[PDB]
Amino acid sequence: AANAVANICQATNTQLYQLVEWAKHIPHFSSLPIEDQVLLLRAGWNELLIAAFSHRSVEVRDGIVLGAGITVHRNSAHQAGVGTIFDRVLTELVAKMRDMNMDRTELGSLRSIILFNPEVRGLKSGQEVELLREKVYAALEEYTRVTRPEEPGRFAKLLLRLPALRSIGLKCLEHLFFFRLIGDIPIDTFLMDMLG
Repeated sequence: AANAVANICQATNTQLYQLVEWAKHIPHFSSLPIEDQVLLLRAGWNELLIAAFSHRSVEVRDGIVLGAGITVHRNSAHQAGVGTIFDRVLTELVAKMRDMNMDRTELGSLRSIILFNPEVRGLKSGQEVELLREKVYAALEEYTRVTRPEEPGRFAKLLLRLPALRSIGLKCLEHLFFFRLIGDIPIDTFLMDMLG
């Protein structure tokens, strides 16, 4: 009962389910075959999740928000053994998104680009995946054109977050599942449960 606080499994389950639901609600995603969908999600969930989280972590300092009440800080991350990736995320994404005042539709567009990846193996409708990504490209360029008419180089500046998300997404896969470690911090701060 003291470590029945593995509910975080169900929290991350909620998060993943919501990744799936987000993908499904992305235009033209549910139109392509199911095998392709599964392959795309399986190949992209890291970069997608870190993009969302890092965009959420703009309003906080030296931390990454993960969901309901979870906010991983730098100390906890370094203690988890992934302080490098944490700082990297904080510097090249959270910082960047904050400085650019990057909105949720731009983020949605970039994540749409990540999701629609024609380079993944076993893809049946590879070409179809590719010219949906190109649609996202055009739509995004139009968006940056009409929303930031005085920032002509903003499109490329959005697109430049992608290789960073790639490098970091490859460095995650020294798995940042190291924050299951939350599973036993609620209990530790429930032992020193006091001094309200």
